[PDB]
Amino acid sequence: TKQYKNYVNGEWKLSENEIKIYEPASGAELGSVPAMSTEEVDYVYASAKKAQPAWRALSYIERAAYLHKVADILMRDKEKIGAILSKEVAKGYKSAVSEVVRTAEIINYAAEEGLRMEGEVLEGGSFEAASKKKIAVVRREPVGLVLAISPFNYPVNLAGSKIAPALIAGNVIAFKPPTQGSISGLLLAEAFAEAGLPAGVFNTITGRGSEIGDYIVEHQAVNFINFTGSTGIGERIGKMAGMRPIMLALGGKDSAIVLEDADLELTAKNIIAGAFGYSGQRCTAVKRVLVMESVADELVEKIREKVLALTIGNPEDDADITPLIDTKSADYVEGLINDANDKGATALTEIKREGNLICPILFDKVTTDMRLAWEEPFGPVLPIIRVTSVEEAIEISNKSEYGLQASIFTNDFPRAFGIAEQLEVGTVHINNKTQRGTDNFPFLGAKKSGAGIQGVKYSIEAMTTVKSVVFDIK
Amino acid sequence: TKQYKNYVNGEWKLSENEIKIYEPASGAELGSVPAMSTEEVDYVYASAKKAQPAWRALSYIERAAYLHKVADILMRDKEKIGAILSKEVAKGYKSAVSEVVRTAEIINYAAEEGLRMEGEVLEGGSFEAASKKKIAVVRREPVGLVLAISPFNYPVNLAGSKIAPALIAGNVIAFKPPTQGSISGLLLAEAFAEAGLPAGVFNTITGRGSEIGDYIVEHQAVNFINFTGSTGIGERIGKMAGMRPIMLALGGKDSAIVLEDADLELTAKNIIAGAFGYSGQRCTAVKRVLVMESVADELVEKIREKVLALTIGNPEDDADITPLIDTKSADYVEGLINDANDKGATALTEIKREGNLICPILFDKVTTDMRLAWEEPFGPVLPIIRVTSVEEAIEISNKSEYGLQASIFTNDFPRAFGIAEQLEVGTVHINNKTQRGTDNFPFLGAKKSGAGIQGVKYSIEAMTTVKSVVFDIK
Amino acid sequence: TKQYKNYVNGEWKLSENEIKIYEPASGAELGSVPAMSTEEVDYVYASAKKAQPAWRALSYIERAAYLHKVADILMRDKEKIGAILSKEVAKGYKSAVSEVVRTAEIINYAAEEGLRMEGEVLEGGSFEAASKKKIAVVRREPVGLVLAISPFNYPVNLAGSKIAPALIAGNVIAFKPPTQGSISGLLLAEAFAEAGLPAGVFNTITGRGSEIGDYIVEHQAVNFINFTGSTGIGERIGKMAGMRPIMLALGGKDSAIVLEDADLELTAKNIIAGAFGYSGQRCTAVKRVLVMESVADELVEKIREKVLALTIGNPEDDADITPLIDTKSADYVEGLINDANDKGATALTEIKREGNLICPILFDKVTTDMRLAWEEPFGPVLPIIRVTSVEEAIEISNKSEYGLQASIFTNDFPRAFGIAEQLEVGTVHINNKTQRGTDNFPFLGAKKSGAGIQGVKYSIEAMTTVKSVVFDIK
Amino acid sequence: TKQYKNYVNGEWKLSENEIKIYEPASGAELGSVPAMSTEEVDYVYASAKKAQPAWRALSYIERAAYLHKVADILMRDKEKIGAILSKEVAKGYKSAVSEVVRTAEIINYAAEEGLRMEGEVLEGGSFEAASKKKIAVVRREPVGLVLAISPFNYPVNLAGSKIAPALIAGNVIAFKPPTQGSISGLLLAEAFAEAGLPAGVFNTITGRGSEIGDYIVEHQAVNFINFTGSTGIGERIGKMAGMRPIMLALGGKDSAIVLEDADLELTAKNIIAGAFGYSGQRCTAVKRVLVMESVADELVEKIREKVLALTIGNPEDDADITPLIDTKSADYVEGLINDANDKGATALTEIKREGNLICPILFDKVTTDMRLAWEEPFGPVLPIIRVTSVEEAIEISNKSEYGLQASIFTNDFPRAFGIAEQLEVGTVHINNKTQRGTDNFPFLGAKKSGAGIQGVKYSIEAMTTVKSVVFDIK
Ligand SMILES: NC(=O)c1ccc[n+]([C@@H]2O[C@H](COP(=O)([O-])OP(=O)(O)OC[C@H]3O[C@@H](n4cnc5c(N)ncnc54)[C@H](OP(=O)(O)O)[C@@H]3O)[C@@H](O)[C@H]2O)c1
Ligand SMILES: NC(=O)c1ccc[n+]([C@@H]2O[C@H](COP(=O)([O-])OP(=O)(O)OC[C@H]3O[C@@H](n4cnc5c(N)ncnc54)[C@H](OP(=O)(O)O)[C@@H]3O)[C@@H](O)[C@H]2O)c1
Ligand SMILES: NC(=O)c1ccc[n+]([C@@H]2O[C@H](COP(=O)([O-])OP(=O)(O)OC[C@H]3O[C@@H](n4cnc5c(N)ncnc54)[C@H](OP(=O)(O)O)[C@@H]3O)[C@@H](O)[C@H]2O)c1
Repeated sequence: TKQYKNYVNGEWKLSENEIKIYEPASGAELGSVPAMSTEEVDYVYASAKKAQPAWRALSYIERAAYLHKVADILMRDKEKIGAILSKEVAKGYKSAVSEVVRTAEIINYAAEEGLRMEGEVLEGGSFEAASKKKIAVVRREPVGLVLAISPFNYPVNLAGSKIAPALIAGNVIAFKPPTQGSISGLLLAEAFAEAGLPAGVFNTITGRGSEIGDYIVEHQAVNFINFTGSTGIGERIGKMAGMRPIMLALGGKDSAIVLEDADLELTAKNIIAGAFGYSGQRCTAVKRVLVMESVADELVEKIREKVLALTIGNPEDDADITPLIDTKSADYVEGLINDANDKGATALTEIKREGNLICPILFDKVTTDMRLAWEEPFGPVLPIIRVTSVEEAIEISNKSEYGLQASIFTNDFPRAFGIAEQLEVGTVHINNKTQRGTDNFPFLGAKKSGAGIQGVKYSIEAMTTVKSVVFDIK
Repeated sequence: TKQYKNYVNGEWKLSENEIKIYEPASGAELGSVPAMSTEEVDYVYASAKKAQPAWRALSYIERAAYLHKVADILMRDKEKIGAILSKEVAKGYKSAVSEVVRTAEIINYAAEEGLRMEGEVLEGGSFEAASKKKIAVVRREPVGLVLAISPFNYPVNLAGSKIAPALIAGNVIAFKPPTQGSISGLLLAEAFAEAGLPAGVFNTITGRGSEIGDYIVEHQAVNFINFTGSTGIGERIGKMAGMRPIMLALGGKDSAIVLEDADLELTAKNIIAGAFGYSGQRCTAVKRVLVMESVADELVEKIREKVLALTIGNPEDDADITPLIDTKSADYVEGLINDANDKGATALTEIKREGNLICPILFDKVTTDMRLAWEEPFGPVLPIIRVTSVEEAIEISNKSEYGLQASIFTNDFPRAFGIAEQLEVGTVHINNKTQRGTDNFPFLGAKKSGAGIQGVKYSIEAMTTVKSVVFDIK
Repeated sequence: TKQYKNYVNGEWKLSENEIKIYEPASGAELGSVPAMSTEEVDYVYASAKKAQPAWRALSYIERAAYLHKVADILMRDKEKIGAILSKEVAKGYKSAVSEVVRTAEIINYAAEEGLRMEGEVLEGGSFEAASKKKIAVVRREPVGLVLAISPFNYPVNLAGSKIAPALIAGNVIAFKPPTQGSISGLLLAEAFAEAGLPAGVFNTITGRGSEIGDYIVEHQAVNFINFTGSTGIGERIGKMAGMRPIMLALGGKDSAIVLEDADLELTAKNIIAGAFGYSGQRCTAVKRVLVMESVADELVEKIREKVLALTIGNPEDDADITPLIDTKSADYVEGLINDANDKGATALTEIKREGNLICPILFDKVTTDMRLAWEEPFGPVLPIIRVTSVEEAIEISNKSEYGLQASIFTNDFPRAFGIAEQLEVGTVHINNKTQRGTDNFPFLGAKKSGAGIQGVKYSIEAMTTVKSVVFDIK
Repeated sequence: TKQYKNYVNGEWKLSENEIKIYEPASGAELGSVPAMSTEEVDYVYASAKKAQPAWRALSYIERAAYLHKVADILMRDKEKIGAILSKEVAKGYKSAVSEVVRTAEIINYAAEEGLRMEGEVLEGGSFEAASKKKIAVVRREPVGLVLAISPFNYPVNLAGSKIAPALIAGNVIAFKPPTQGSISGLLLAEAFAEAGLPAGVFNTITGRGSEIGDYIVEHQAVNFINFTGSTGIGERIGKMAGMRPIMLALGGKDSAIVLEDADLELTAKNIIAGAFGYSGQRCTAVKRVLVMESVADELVEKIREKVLALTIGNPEDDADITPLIDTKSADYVEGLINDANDKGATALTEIKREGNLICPILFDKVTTDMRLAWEEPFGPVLPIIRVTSVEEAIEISNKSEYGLQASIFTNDFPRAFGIAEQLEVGTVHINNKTQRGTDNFPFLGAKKSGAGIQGVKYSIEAMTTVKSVVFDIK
């Protein structure tokens, strides 16, 4: 078996036990990753903690130089990395190479954003006359050791987005990728190893989350937990963090609200791209259409037609719709599909599953009584919900426990802004599908979708604290 | 004669000579103000300069308290002050009490904005590794003595908007109101006298600009010149400032661009209010309408009708259209009117002048060959210029030497934003008339409309410099 | 008994049950406060949640006006409130009126800071060329309902510091004061009632934390938990918060690091004031002195002498040392004293307790083996720990689980700055005692001393999130 | 003769007439640069104005890529460029290569600082209730065409420091190097040509300032003048700019204030390095020592001794002291030396001139009556002025018409900060010589030393304006 190793204190280490990884589309063995023991996790953390002071003592520009080197290596190796990633998570080849390119971009951008971090000088005389000579010189400091946890759908990009902002600020890292995506995670580690960051500054941890997951999070060496994944795990992490800071990006059931004055063709095009990209396996995917009754029939017909042009098949063929991550997930999606259909929603597409490959399906006239109106599928199934007012759309949208992003399609901008203000989400996109992008923009979820604000500069701010030095001028 | 005095080094001083001021509407004598000599100007400046160190030595909170007190005195005396102001500049009574209230508002806002001025800490390590222990502690400092010069149309407001931002930062002020408005100016000075700011911190200068103007500006005591007035004087101030910092708020020929999808009734209403407020004697007034041909006839008709609803008459009666500030001004407006008429423009309203009271006029079919298409009238005359494309509208708009603000009336917001990027102006108002409005918002002009950025925090920033203290941490 | 009521949805409500409050110094009964039931807590939250949308819909300026009005009432009532406060928490009368004045100040500052909150515009083109016309318009929004919990040592100030930053931003409040201080907290509520903030916008909750404590925190209506108090409770709150945002201000064991070149008289004076203020019942008190051996004897002598000049007695008599909050507390302190003494520490002052009034004690030759070297007493006892190097002082300082603040006394500033960087605390005061002081300055603790950054603007930032609206310019 | 060409609208152009350039140290011909006609200047400007809209239309990221490319070429050719720069301005070889490296750094830093420029969203509701739904979306825009003028002492570095901040923001450039330094300036142009910036975006102008100088500055195509040079020329530019924005970095006579508690060795080392670097031809050089009488003799001795260790000779030999830029300059410097000597100052070094190579001279006991007390020499001559108090030092320091920077040598930092606040300079360095670096730090002069703030981000802000888009949310 092709045995991958964790990167720990500047060395590559195998564990006594291993986890075999297979390609979700083909079933072919891809290799194995170590199933670390708690003692091995202890050594990672002790290694990072010992390296943190010297890493922090370096100048910002030196830390940036290291990150830029990592990003360069990723650019050079985008085809190598994308080829494996594509197979590991059944993501289209081109899309996987793209994920790597975006990872380098984020890493470069963080290096440069974090190198310009500035402090502030506050005046005691702003608050009290007797303190007019007292000033506070406030500078950012790292929180310490960051634990970064990435999800299967972007095992590399959503690791980089946490890692680089943490590192530029002087924090050290322990990176835990998802098990299905742990090889891609270790391929990312290679870049950090080749770049030559000092030993202990960047480290990886592998093993089943269901077995070492609580241990890595509960560990007292961890000063900050930065996680992307399911709402269920994220809730547990919230509790295990206790009073430690956290960044959580979790599930979504993003609504796309369509008013009577919408450009229906632009709406359908965006809805299709956002709903079906990566077979619906995105947190920010359009996951429910709240369309005013009067334009529904026309919009639905455009969606239906565009759904039929989606290619279906294998990762290597760059199909729009690839097989889902695993059996469990495809099973859960099919149950949601059956529930909708059994309850009487109107399927505009054929219901078909072959292995873990579910064919894209559109359900019209979905009601609040159907599971599919609420649950995040993470499969290529889209419900259309007909509404009779914008007030109803807002109510249905906000009734969700999720609040990541929303899309509003209309030609009435000032009104779209007024509706945005009422939507319990992080980001509202006007006349475009929802998306995390562009990476400098804030990325956050309301309610059960998240805690903390991401996007580059916000991640850096999240993973630093402040040191105030106060003195009197003579 | 009721003889007003200047506030100088905490005392009220008369001069050897005086200028009699008369009410523009009734011709009635209002009072007289001193006609200062160059030596008296010298004394104002030497007093201010002497007081500056101790005024800067106060805490921000102490300066803010003085400022809030001034604002409170203004609120208490709004009727007293607005009554005289109304008579001094032929401004509607209610509008004049309104100018005083806005002055108190700007003053209070500036006090609280300026008290929260923060500095920054920069890292040597952001730029070079060898300087990682070097930091720069950067704090704002006043420029010193500010010369504030207000125009006739807002003698009190456009004085407070310069003074309060100047003073909160620790600068000292020498305020020169316009001659026609100097009494109002001196009434404002009373508020500062009663608030009890230390002697020399705030002072006034009176005399004819055409005689002491160059002297007060060229004086080497002055560290900053903040002026609102004609483009003509503004240009001379630019040259006489030499390398000293300046704030110039000059004229405008604000265009109101009307697209085919505009809401015509809203457009007309905003156009009427913006073009005719204070008989068009505002820098930010809507001064030319660039309207798409297809909707022109309809929009023209609406404006015509609303023009007839405008009241005409005296200040005490709160008429919309009051007599112009002076003969010269009315004579200049009549010249533009005749040039447009004699060139073929269609006057939809009756051309009539009685004394200095000119009746509101709407001119249609104004071409680029007419003076009125370009020159700022400072009178109740509106030109309508029909275009056949947005591109044409943009070209014409930008062909002006002025560039204060523009209005865009459309229901296509993203396009409005795209257009706003191309307009050579400081502020673009979408579906609203142009306006200095909301004093916290930036206020600036491109090309011949200004230098520097106003609006509260921007004024504060303009009238402060920075003092950087660099040292190495051990 | 005088039976106080809670302010709930615009009404003053009593509960079935009540808790009787007694003066700690005299034992006299002060009155009673309600002991709310879980259903009454539910009513408070349901009322707040209902009032929130309309409170948010107001303009910043309107919410600020409400806040200023509250602070005005507090200034008017400072003696009435300080009188009771003094009795309820055995705080010197002048100190008590002072806390109320500081509260009004914090409230006004927050109103004015919060009203000026600004959003940002981010460019897609900063990150990717293809997104050059995409922009993000990011504005702050409230989190919703904030649960504010104040401690006994500043029941009113540490309530206002949470309340106003919360309300200015558009959040609603549920304030729970400490039981011993609940009357004072309810007196604060009177001001909010008189100010006339809409019903449900501001509400109080009373009851023993040990009984409704978890219930109020765990309630799903609460969107943010802002707490000051013990580290033990803070930890539990962190766990009960799950993934909801929190602000925790907990214990401290602030060290005062004295170098050989220190100004011993200045040092001694600051050490006395910080250590003994309010009988050592402040989170930020100087709690351990880490003095270089060579200057120890001289410094210790100066402290010893100054301790003897402290007044001991009742609240009404503005004594420096008042009786401790309760018996339990004084018993805890006495156990620390006995442990130090039994272990070999040299008490330079007499050990004496009468009721709950403990006389100020100076322990010299304290070792790391003594409980007093580590545990926060919250009583008038100061240990002196002699070190032989700055490095040692840094080690011992950082060895603590607390990290609120630190003092450094030296004439070598650049070195003091270098030491500050290494100290695991929020704020380092150079040549001054530690202090939350100047409320505009950031206030935070590292390690077990806290979570989140307080200080006005920081609290506002903490209790708001962002809403990003993204669109493409055409 | 090696004929250099100007880079204009993407082409390399010769002029009818040329200027021959000779090496200041050897007298050897170096090459010739064009002597442009007013018409050729007109073509540069028309070219840039035409290229501007399309350069602005690019994304920030694309403009940054071009700049980064330019920086890359400069690094690649640092020896080639430094070799000629060294010869052209008689700057030591390594120092010349060092100037090129610093230019690449500044270009890269500006590229990345500029790409992250963000806008602001202001709320009408902060100022007035009625305007609660109105917001201002404020974004930076370029000013248009920037005229950049560099000085002989850093013909390349002080070109790049103006050019890159201008270009990243979307401005176009016309670069006029100094005549003595025009070759190096054209070498810099080569890197912009090789980077492939579109035609007209970056252009050069060569000719004698005394002949086309006023022309290039008065030209109405120029939207901003960014100049580093003599105070004499800078004053004329101030006037010629009229109301157009400017950045002026002029002369300095930086004082190094030495207190009784100074570390005399560190003080002498810094004084020697700052005063004699590049033979005193630096705006930020230490130009006058204001030393407390009691430590004077000891400091003076240290300086005297360190002055003798300075190498004197040719550029190619990397001598500390090289020949001055020209005869006129060395003649001027000699006159200042003679005045000081004739007036009775104590020369601690021999007075010696061979060609234009003046040996480093230290004059003690300099009195306010000597020209050398006040005039900026731009030669290797240093006056020591003895004082009896810090107040006297401050008075003598501020009595100068220059106020670029100051140095304070002391072991009492809080006092140094109090002294800094009083010094009329832009930057005060504590226990270090004055210097423009690090380049992210602000760089500005008070009084006759400058107008505007430089240092990377400040340069970017100076050369951009704001476009405000106001609208009402529905
Ligand atoms: N388009 C037009 O024909 C027209 C006509 C009238 C007004 N306006 C407009 O009026 C607004 C300001 O009006 P304004 O007539 O009060 O402007 P202004 O005559 O330029 O004067 C504004 C201020 O500058 C002072 N001043 C005059 N000469 C000066 C000098 N040499 N040096 C220093 N200060 C000097 C004035 O004092 P004195 O009052 O003592 O002169 C007054 O306080 C601008 O928008 C301008 O467009 C335009
Ligand atoms: N060094 C010590 O051992 C010691 C002793 C006391 C205080 N302190 C310090 O003083 C500060 C805290 O003062 P404090 O004694 O007032 O502390 P505290 O008991 O933790 O309580 C602070 C606030 O939290 C409330 N609370 C108590 N239990 C709660 C629960 N389960 N859930 C939610 N809220 C709950 C309290 O209400 P109730 O009043 O109803 O309980 C009070 O309002 C910190 O420095 C701590 O270090 C230290
Ligand atoms: N006080 C003194 O007597 C003295 C003497 C030497 C140096 N300095 C110091 O020298 C530094 C500047 O060096 P520098 O000698 O290169 O200064 P400078 O002669 O003022 O020239 C700086 C730049 O200005 C250009 N220039 C000259 N006349 C101009 C005009 N009318 N309009 C526009 N641009 C014009 C120059 O081109 P050309 O090269 O073709 O003219 C040059 O690139 C400052 O620190 C200054 O204080 C002072």
